[PDB]
Amino acid sequence: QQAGTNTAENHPQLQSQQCTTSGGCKPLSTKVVLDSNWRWVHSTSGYTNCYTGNEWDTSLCPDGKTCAANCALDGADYSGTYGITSTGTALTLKFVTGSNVGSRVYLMADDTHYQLLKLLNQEFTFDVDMSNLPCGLNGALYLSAMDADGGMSKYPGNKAGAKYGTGYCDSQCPKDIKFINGEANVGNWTETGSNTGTGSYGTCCSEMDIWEANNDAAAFTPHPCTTTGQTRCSGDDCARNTGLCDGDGCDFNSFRMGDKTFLGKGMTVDTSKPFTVVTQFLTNDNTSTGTLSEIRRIYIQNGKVIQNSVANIPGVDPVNSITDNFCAQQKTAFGDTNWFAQKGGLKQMGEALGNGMVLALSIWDDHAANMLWLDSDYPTDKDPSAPGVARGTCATTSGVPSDVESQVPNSQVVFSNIKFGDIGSTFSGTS
Ligand SMILES: OC[C@H]1O[C@@H](O[C@H]2[C@H](O)[C@@H](O)[C@H](O)O[C@@H]2CO)[C@H](O)[C@@H](O)[C@@H]1O
Ligand SMILES: *[C@@H]1O[C@H](CO)[C@@H](O)[C@H](O)[C@H]1NC(C)=O
Repeated sequence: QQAGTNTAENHPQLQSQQCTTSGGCKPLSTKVVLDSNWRWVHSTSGYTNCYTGNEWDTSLCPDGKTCAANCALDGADYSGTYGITSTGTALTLKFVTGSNVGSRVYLMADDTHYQLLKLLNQEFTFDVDMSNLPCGLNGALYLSAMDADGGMSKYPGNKAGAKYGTGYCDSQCPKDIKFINGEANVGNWTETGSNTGTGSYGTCCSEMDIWEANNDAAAFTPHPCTTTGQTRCSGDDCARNTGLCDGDGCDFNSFRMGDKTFLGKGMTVDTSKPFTVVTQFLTNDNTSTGTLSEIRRIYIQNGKVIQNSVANIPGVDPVNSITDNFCAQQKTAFGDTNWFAQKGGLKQMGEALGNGMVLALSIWDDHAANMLWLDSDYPTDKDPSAPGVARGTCATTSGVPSDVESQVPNSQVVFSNIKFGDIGSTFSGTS
């Protein structure tokens, strides 16, 4: 896609801190950028849309390469159109704004490069307020193995780059992405909703889901893929789980793992109020060249340090971190296949972390599964009593997008105090 000039692109500031054991924390003047899927796409010579609603203009966009040459991404009114605002250290993402639903932004080092995070033997910390984020919604903070320039160097057809939020990929190999590899994804375009559709290609890469949550339930989940970096897929390579990527991941949700009173309204981690979330990525030898061996989670609320809940499921060791062993045991007890290990488990996840990943923040509803996999019983054809089926207390009729968009459109999530660096250095303790 080309870079449009009808609307200036001014990225909101979102400061983060980089931390070391000896030096403490130092601020970075990072920014955020709206993902390309949400932007206005129009002819490079004017104001005519290349895409409107859920369909492309066949005149401007007869094939992918022609479309990418004729069509430009333009600047965005972050607050006005998309309900995205920043204080400079806290990002608020609103659910419905006019006819817009949800958003996704990326953390930027400067105006043309995403911030590349290398988190092996490191930790990531942030604060979250989910008081106004109910059943059926997801406020997510995650890492994807995207290129720092949004694909510009690899794909001549992409002249927009990270400045316009290009180059998404994730472990679900999504085919709903409009531009992939510098070409419009217009082949066999099929409508899937009022403003969405899918094309013949998907875009896949490894993903680390640090936080997917609402005030009823939370999960953190590595998704390794057999490839390295963003890759366009077609046909069976895009199929979920059986293709290049593990779409299911190895998840840790405290309610699913048998502690129904750990996290939620008025619980140990009280989701009615703000709290801090720490995630540490440990290697077998405590160096940044080692193999990823455990992912640990700590919470802090009202100054109390809260260790992660322990698994309480028959056949699963009572542990509170993600390791390859836990993943194998959980996949058995719950009756799911271990696609995670097939793609290479934590070691393959670590190689992606090592190579650097991009941070995404987003608010969304789920057309396919109604977020029931996060906060309800899932899958809907399994006994609500079997281990691994119940993931929260929300009703099985909740999360219908048409419903939540009418019922709770002013829902929002606030992410703040983003910090990363040496293990044990983004937070402290005392007696
Ligand atoms: O696609 C919805 C959701 O799936 C999540 O995986 C589920 C999987 O679908 C289900 O078969 C299994 O029982 O549980 C896992 C974990 O919830 C996946 O982790 C999500 O990213 C995805 O959005
Ligand atoms: C790595 O650090 C952990 C602290 O989490 C410690 O238990 C362990 O002994 C260290 N291992 C090595 C090889 O130093």
